[PDB]
Amino acid sequence: EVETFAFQAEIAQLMSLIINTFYSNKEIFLRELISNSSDALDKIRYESLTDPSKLDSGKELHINLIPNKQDRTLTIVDTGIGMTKADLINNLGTIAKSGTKAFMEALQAGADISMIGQFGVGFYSAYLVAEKVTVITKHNDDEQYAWESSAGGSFTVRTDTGEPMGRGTKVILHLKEDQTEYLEERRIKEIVKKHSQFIGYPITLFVEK
Ligand SMILES: NC(=O)c1ccc2c(c1)CCCO2
Repeated sequence: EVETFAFQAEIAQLMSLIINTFYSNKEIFLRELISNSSDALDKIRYESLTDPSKLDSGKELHINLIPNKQDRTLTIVDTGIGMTKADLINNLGTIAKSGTKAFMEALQAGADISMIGQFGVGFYSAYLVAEKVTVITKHNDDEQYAWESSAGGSFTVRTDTGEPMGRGTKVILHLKEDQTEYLEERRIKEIVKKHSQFIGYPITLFVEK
């Protein structure tokens, strides 16, 4: 059973801007997703200090980067706090509305797209390089869900029947045809070293084949 939702108009406008604006420095998408993963890992780690059972779904706190040239996907996996169905449908878009407005005014005042993370909407930088984004997520308090959007104003949510994750978030970037450089090991290593060198969780870059 697949549910289809409309983005809020302001979020649809942000995604169109990200997709349509000429902006060569696309590699910052990875910094934003890794930073999002680090934030999610901070949250479950802090919650586990007063409720150790919150780690019954997985003790390991890490980030995995998985390229797949056959599928042309780059997957960012973390074992963070995960995301509820209400997060996917309502809560994140509510917070994103005010950050999008602030980001919009900042851009007209001279800011650039690489500053997107300062406004809490860095996730949408994924559409700098991805024609479609699939998000698999599991929060301790909810079921495992699959969120998906190719932009165009709508997204879907379904219960995920795939491999159980235990806890966390998997962001699957279906890359645009001219953005396959982000499947190369040397390119990903360069970006992580440049932008994410002090993340306080192990980042493992998987090797292809
Ligand atoms: N607004 C945000 O910062 C955000 C983050 C993650 C995320 C979404 C939105 C949409 C659902 C899938 O995952």
